[PDB]
Amino acid sequence: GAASTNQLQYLQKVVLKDLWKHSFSWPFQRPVDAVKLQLPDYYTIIKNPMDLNTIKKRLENKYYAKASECIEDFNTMFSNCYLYNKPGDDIVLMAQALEKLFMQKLSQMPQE
Ligand SMILES: CCOc1cc(C(=O)N2CCC(N3CCN(C)CC3)CC2)ccc1Nc1ncc2c(n1)N(C1CCCC1)c1ccccc1C(=O)N2C
Ligand SMILES: CCOc1cc(C(=O)N2CCC(N3CCN(C)CC3)CC2)ccc1Nc1ncc2c(n1)N(C1CCCC1)c1ccccc1C(=O)N2C
Repeated sequence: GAASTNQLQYLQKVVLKDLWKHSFSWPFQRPVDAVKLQLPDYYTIIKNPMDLNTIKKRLENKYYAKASECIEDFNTMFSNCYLYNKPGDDIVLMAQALEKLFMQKLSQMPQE
């Protein structure tokens, strides 16, 4: 699928890179460390943990056949943050800014 491969390349080379270099992205660059953060319930409440490194590795290993599968993982990462945390939390403020950037860059993904 040439079109799907081109869209996945855009997600890897543009969207992922733009989120990664954003100054708020660091908490999302590795899976949540429930021990370090003292969150003994995180991996019970969050049923599909997700982070930018997991997405990066999936792109690198050709894990996705379609762009929608990769977009789903970005959406899960943000959704998880909002499910576990509370309005007004530092991480929720960071996530909202990152998600705005995500939507902007995603809207420029080639459509055909
Ligand atoms: C592997 C390292 O990991 C962490 C380290 C540190 C840390 O002290 N360093 C790191 C940043 C350093 N600077 C800051 C930027 N500077 C411009 C350059 C260098 C200085 C000190 C803090 C949190 C970490 N890890 C985490 N990973 C997921 C989450 C997460 N923290 N946050 C916090 C991130 C900050 C707001 C809250 C959560 C906390 C509680 C519950 C959930 C979540 C949550 O949802 N996420 C996604
Ligand atoms: C912030 C802007 O907002 C969007 C706008 C437009 C748009 O109108 N055009 C038409 C005009 C195009 N220009 C404008 C400048 N110029 C002068 C030349 C013409 C730009 C694109 C499309 C998607 C948007 N924003 C979005 N935000 C989250 C999602 C999202 N689209 N997609 C789509 C983006 C990639 C494929 C699907 C979703 C769609 C349905 C269900 C879920 C999701 C989903 O998961 N996400 C995360």
